[PDB]
Amino acid sequence: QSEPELKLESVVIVSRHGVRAPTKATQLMQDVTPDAWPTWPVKLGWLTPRGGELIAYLGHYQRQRLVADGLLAKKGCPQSGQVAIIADVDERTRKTGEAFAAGLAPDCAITVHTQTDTSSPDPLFNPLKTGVCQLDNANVTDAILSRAGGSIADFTGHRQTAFRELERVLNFPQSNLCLKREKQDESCSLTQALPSELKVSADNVSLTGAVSLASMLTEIFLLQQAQGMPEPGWGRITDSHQWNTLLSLHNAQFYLLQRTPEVARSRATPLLDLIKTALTPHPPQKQAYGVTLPTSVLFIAGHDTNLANLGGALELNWTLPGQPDNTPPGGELVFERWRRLSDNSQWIQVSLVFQTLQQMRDKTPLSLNTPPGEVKLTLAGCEERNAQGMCSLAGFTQIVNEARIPACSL
Ligand SMILES: [Hg+2]
Ligand SMILES: [Hg+2]
Ligand SMILES: [Hg+2]
Ligand SMILES: [Hg+2]
Ligand SMILES: [Hg+2]
Repeated sequence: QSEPELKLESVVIVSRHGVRAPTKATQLMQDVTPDAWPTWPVKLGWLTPRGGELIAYLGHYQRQRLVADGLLAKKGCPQSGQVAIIADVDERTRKTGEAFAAGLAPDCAITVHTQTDTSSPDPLFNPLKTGVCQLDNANVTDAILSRAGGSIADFTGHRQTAFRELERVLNFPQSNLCLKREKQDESCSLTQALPSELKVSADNVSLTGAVSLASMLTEIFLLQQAQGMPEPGWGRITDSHQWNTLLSLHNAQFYLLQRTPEVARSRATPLLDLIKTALTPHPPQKQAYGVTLPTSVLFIAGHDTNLANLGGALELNWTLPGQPDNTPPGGELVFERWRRLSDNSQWIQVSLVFQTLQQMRDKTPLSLNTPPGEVKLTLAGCEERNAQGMCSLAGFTQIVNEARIPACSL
């Protein structure tokens, strides 16, 4: 046989919460569709049992995968301080932490660590909102518009095919918003009825109108699907190409508001710092959250905004075959440090682990034989690499230090 030349030494998983009920149910939503939105089992913005199971599946799998890689024992509960789990203060992220622990080491008491004050935002998951740092308005306004080809109108103008597909699913033409149209001289259109304006403040960036509404509407259609509801979008979404076209509006909003470096770098700094420290070898010690780092496996329950920010900041671009959502619920940005046995040099690998939309629809159990999707990522800013295509620890450390915004560190 041929022995392993690389040995997995540390794992850091930044995961998006699991499938949850549509965070909202506004009046605008019922005005763009004559149909009735299907009710969910849990409260809005809360993780659903199905969501928790799906996450637990990923956990079962990572346990198997890490065992095969020898970082985790095949049996029993991992050693005290071998696996750490951190979660944003939200209900949905906290439960994603539990769901993942339960699947990684069932019956084992792995606590999920969060900010002590759960009624207040955790700066780790967004240093802007809690005033840790601010965005430079003018620079951010030009960066975002620049990414939009100069104007939001042109941006949307290039995605009308998708907007029309959405309108088709909503039967928007016979909607209240369209029917009570004050300018029924022109044809009905989401982008026209709801003009999208770019709003930039010190702690926040938003895109009103159809851009943000479609992002939310299309995602919900995805959530219904992943939740196994009878007929997502009222049985009007019948093929893969329609799923991709719809969710593209969702990815578009994030490409602009969450991946733009001028937003991503500041919003991703706290996590970059944590990830780097966790991936770098040094003397273990109770640190932020009462956790001990380094260790072996660190799992962080966050949001789609976080993975998108990290992608933007680290210049990591990906498309997930079989999954129309760029950063889907359960999706995991995985960082791994491998040590080359030859000279004991340190290396790091980044990938995106996700469940295809179908794997969520049929709630298919994962394991080495039936794995979730996976896309090995390349750091576009990394020069020093190994035969495996990974970035050196020094390269990655450099990429992190140059991308982070000192002013936004915790
Ligand atoms: Hg804790
Ligand atoms: Hg540490
Ligand atoms: Hg660590
Ligand atoms: Hg770790
Ligand atoms: Hg999403």
